[PDB]
Amino acid sequence: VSPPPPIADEPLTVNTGIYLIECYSLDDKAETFKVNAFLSLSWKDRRLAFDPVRSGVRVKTYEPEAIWIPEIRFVNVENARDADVVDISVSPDGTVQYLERFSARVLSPLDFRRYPFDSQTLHIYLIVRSVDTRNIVLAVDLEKVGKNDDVFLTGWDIESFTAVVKPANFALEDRLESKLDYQLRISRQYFSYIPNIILPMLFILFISWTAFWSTSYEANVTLVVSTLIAHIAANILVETNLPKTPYMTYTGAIIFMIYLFYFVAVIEVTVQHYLKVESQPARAASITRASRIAFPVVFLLANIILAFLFF
Amino acid sequence: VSPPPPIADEPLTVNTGIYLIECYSLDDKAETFKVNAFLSLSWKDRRLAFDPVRSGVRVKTYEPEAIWIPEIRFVNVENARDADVVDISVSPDGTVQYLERFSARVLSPLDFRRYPFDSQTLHIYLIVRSVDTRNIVLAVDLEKVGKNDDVFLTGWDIESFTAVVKPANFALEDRLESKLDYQLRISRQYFSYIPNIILPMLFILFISWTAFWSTSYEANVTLVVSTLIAHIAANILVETNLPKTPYMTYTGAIIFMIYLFYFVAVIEVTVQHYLKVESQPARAASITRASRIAFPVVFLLANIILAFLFF
Amino acid sequence: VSPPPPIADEPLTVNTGIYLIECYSLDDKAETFKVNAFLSLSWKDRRLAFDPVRSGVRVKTYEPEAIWIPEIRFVNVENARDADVVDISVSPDGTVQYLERFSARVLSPLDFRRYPFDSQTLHIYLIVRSVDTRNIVLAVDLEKVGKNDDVFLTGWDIESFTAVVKPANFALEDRLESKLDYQLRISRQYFSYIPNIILPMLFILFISWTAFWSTSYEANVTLVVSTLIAHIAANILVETNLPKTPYMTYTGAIIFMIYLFYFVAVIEVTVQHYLKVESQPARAASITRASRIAFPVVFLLANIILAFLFF
Amino acid sequence: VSPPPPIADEPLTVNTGIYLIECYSLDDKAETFKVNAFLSLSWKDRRLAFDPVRSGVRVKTYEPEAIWIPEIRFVNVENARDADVVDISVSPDGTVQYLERFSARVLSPLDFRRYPFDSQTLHIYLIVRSVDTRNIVLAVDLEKVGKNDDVFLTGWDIESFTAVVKPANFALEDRLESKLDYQLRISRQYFSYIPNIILPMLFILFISWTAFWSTSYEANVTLVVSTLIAHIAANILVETNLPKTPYMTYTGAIIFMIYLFYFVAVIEVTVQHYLKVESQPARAASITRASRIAFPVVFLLANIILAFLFF
Amino acid sequence: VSPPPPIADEPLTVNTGIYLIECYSLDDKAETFKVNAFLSLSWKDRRLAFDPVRSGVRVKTYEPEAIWIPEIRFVNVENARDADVVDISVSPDGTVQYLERFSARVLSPLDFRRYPFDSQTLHIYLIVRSVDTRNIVLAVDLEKVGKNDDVFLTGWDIESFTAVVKPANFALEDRLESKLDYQLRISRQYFSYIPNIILPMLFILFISWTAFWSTSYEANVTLVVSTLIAHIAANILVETNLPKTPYMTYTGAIIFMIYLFYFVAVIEVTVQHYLKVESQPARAASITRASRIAFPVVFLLANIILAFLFF
Ligand SMILES: [Cl-]
Ligand SMILES: [Cl-]
Ligand SMILES: [Cl-]
Ligand SMILES: [Cl-]
Ligand SMILES: [Cl-]
Ligand code: NA
Ligand code: NA
Ligand code: NA
Ligand code: NA
Ligand code: NA
Ligand code: NA
Repeated sequence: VSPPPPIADEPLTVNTGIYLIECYSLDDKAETFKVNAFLSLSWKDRRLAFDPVRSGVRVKTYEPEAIWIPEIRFVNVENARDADVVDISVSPDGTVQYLERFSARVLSPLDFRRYPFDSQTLHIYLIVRSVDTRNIVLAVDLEKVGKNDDVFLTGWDIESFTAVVKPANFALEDRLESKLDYQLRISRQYFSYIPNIILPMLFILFISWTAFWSTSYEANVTLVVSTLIAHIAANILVETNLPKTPYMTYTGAIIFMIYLFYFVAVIEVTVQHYLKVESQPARAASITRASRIAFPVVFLLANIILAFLFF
Repeated sequence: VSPPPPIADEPLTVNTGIYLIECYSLDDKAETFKVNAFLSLSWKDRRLAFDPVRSGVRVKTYEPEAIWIPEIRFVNVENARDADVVDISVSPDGTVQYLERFSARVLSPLDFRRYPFDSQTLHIYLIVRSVDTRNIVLAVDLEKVGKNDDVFLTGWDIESFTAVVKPANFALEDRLESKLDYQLRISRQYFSYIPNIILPMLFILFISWTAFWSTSYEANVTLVVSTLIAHIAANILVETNLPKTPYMTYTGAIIFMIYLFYFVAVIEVTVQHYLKVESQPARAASITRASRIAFPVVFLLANIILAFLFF
Repeated sequence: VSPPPPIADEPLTVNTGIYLIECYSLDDKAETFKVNAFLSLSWKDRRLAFDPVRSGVRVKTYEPEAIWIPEIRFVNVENARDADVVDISVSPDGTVQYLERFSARVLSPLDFRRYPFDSQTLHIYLIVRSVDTRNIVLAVDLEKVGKNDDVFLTGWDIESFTAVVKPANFALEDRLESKLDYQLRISRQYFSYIPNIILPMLFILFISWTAFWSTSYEANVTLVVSTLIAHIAANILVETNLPKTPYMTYTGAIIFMIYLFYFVAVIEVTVQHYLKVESQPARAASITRASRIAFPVVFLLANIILAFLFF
Repeated sequence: VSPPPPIADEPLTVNTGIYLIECYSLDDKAETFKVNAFLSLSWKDRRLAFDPVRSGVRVKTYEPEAIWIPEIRFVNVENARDADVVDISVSPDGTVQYLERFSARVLSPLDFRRYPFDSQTLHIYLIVRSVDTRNIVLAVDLEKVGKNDDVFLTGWDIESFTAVVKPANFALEDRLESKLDYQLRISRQYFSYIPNIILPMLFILFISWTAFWSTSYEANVTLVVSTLIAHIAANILVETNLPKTPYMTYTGAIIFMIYLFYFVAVIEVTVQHYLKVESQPARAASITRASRIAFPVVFLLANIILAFLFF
Repeated sequence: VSPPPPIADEPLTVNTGIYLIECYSLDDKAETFKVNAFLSLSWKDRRLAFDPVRSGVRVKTYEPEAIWIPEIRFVNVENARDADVVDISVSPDGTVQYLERFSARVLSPLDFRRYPFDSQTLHIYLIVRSVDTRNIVLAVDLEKVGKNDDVFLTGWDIESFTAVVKPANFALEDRLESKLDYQLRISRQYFSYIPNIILPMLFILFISWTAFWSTSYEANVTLVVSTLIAHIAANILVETNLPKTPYMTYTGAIIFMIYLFYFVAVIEVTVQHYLKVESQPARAASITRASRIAFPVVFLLANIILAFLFF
């Protein structure tokens, strides 16, 4: 229970694979997701080599404690993975085949710039630290990388699960570490956002614009202030499903812009009333008639500009 | 502590059974449920054969570490099950009878299309992977599949708990896997939705239609905008109890449609005021009188169409 | 470490007791409660008998691993109990006295029909499964059933903690099972519901009835619609503290009924305005004056009927 | 291992001490708090005595499994404490000095009568049960009772951490039990309640009283009903931070009383409008002018009475 | 497995290092954060010294149970850290190099005075208690203190991770204790607060000031009372993201001040209506015209004063 000795001076290659069984709990605010998968490991340990003829077997099954196993860890996990060894098999030439089933909570940053029309690349970083005896390097066995067809992540479409085959080798506390990047590509199912948030938010805004066909200040004040309050409710609802970002987001940009439209509508309603009281309704009529065209036109142009800047 | 040897070349059959003791925490948003049950396992291990005359006893009792036990796992769990072995009984021929009590979280997708008048089939998948010495296959002992009479899932009716007797045998990462599908059929108790959400939502909508018997624009604006805000509160309440779906739901369809009715009622109230101010009340009167019939009639027809498309 | 052998063919009687130390976290929505208690067990093991005059020792203290202990479990628990053995004492005749302190999360259905004036019977079901060597039956030692005087369940009065002395003996998966029912009787402290929910809800309803002393349609619309919105807020608040039931609760019935009163008040306010506009105020005056008496009278009678149907 | 034998017939005295390292998560609704502390224990075990000269050591260190250690438990904990033994030192006469660091979630009832100007005495109850061989009694070593200077409980001032030196000795399940009461005295930091809840609540109430300087019924209805809704929001906010109590609380009393003031203000606004419509404004003017003085005066007197009854 | 003996009388120096791998869950209300890191320890044990010439090995690898390891703990953790030993290496002179990967929930108070433009110094306190055989003192190996480049704390900028090299040596329960202070300096990303909370809050306040260009009391009452309610919603939203502090926060001060502006605006709207009704509109006009300048000017000056007092 020391590492396999090198024949010359070569690093020990540990072949890896991850096969996804379950994907769940993608938490946008926490920027975490839970995973249940198979982790497969393979390496050459000559001390375990045997003759098939003499032994009368083509495979040898060991218990984890009986042999040397590389200390493989995940970089971006909350706590160490919950793992259960499934099988350890040794071929006559000492080729070890290790299989474990694990569950882990993974930290992986999300880009919310295009929310809710966003795509993400979730990462699972595999790592191994070298020992004083020898250097350990990781490799990808593409034959053992995959996912169950039933793997579903509520509210998302799973595109692919692949591995960057070339490890990132680097020094950490005067020892070599070898890191692999497993990538889960997902795209958000934006469907439900349209009848639940986007269209209700547009309906209340268009309702505030009916004030441009009314001379009644008291009815106008009621129309614009009431719909503004409903917009505040939606702003609060949206920001509870999202983390605080150093950058602007598409939904955040639209929500912010709609406040400007409420603010300018209040100015218009105030200006209209003021002129009416001052016995200059001809003026007030010109501003109100212009507003009927200006507000939807500027709203459409501003949305085209925003969609262009974000997509 | 290697698998039982084959007399010829056949696979080792592991007979299974699940007996439900408790069902709790059906989380609609998470699409999970918690289960507390008996897991029974049975297989022949002739290496454990004994003479009752020599050993004195008619049945031998073993500790899990003393004998070979098949590595049975659940596919769709969050974490590995919490299990406590209740008994391991070995009969003279070598037939093992294994009993454990376990608790587990189960991932099982839910179809919300007909919510809150929906039924679900929850799944518990049992799996075993084959070893090199021999192939292991799962079977259902129907005599050991069941549920306690007191098993209750708050807000649901439990219909049945059965197993698909034919396992799904397939290759996974160059070894055989034998999978069993245990199905828990449940139907939602829709009762409470009627006095708590459906009737309050209808009352506020009918209250907005009183604007069709009023010429007072300022009272009308108050009626339609205030009831709209109450509808937004209900929309938010409903969407918090449900996950985001790539498809429309019945409740979601009705909630969305009721916005259209509020939006068209605002148009009517605006059109009515505009004509009144323009000294054309005869027109306004014709539109308002038509609206008194059109709004409830189109609401009833649209609901018949929706109920038909969903049920 | 096999069960004690029978002198004739009799079942092994395991005397039980539960002494409550702490009661906490009664979750109405989850229908669970947490418990911290002593579990006492007593049975005869003749293999462990000793001479009192020869040994000098009146009692012998064993470690759990040194002797046979019955596998006692709880039926209605989320997960297996967290237990710590306190003492194991053997008397000369071989009578074993076992004591453990445990904590567990218990599933126990609640009847919300009379909420918040409801009483509940929480259950803790003890169970033992018979072995092939012999049948194990449970009994209650009333001397070892009780609760600490300081045991408090926030928002509830603890009435009694008793056990149904006769076990439920039945066959489960071809073996005998012996089940005991420990009952914790509690009654809800309804006090706080009166100044926090009931009286505020009545105040807003009575405020809507001031519309029956007003001819101002615009003020009336404001009175009835605003108070209705406040009632919706209370409806939502109440239903968050309760699970969804396939029956009406007492509070649910009152909350539902108050909607009818708001709906009929809107009809009255509409009818009054319509007649006034139609130059028939004498009529409107008769309906409004009748409403001043009818609304409080029908509200009182409907509440007497509801209280009678529920209590 | 067995308890230390008595020289005569005396009970074994176990000297105790608790040194607080961290205090966190005081949950008002749950009436729990989390603690991280040192637990020190000391007792004489003659069997472990040694001569310093022939040993060459003035102190002897032991592993917990090597010697007898009293089974000390906490009464008012959710689950058994998470403990790690730090040191076990034996002096020549066999005086054992035990030290462990533990973490526990403690149940301790809170008196909310004077909230948010309340003080609490949190308890940590230490207990030991007697064995058949001998009686075990607890004592306090005041030299080993204390707290780290950095111990902070968010939202509270920590006054003292002391122990009631005389244990409560009593019989439980036919064995004697020795209980110690460790008391943590804390006082609530009421500061934030003034600008966040108290003053905003007073501002909206005073805003409703502007209706006593207005003859406009429509504006008055808007003033009193809108501010009432804001008061309902604060009532809901406050009751979410508190458990349901069988007794009234100070904040609860004020919140309830403010509803009466809203209810009576609506009566006044109604009475004023009714008289105005009946062509008796002289009367209405007398009631409104009286209300301008009566409402603030009765509000001040009622608050003096409440503060007196509660403090 | 006793501590290394001193050559003279010197304390044992344990060199420490923490290398951050993950930072997550900075909870403002709980004043906690979770950390995943490497903990490195180094000390001399002469009993483990060997000859490198005759051994042919430069380093010897040990299992934690095979050698003496100092009991290092964290002061400000909720529960004991979850640790996994990575490596133990011994140099020929007997210098031990210990490496573990751990995860822990850390308690560290936060200063909210300047929120959301605040910076924090999070602490991780390392501690060791001296043994009876010898005094243990901690030191910092700056070569083994650091953080992964990918370390991200959502909503924060990570400035530095350093250690105070001089330990705090002190007596605690009649033994020496050696404490090290590891400091993680972070600054809040205030960006999102501007379009989500600050600007919406300013827009509603400016909307209330349009009442200074209106003579309509009923419209004015609607403007000031409706926006006040929206301000209450924001006050509640902000105080849910923050703990209760015995001091004013910057945001808390602004939120409180904005209430005064609403309260004085209601006084103005009331005074204006009263004078008009009293047939003194010339006066009312002078107060309203002054208010148009006074309200924005006093708001700007008060904000300059507040920003100055807090920054
Ligand atoms: Cl890991
Ligand atoms: Cl499993
Ligand atoms: Cl159990
Ligand atoms: Cl304990
Ligand atoms: Cl620690
Ligand atoms: Na190994
Ligand atoms: Na086995
Ligand atoms: Na045993
Ligand atoms: Na011991
Ligand atoms: Na050690
Ligand atoms: Na109004």
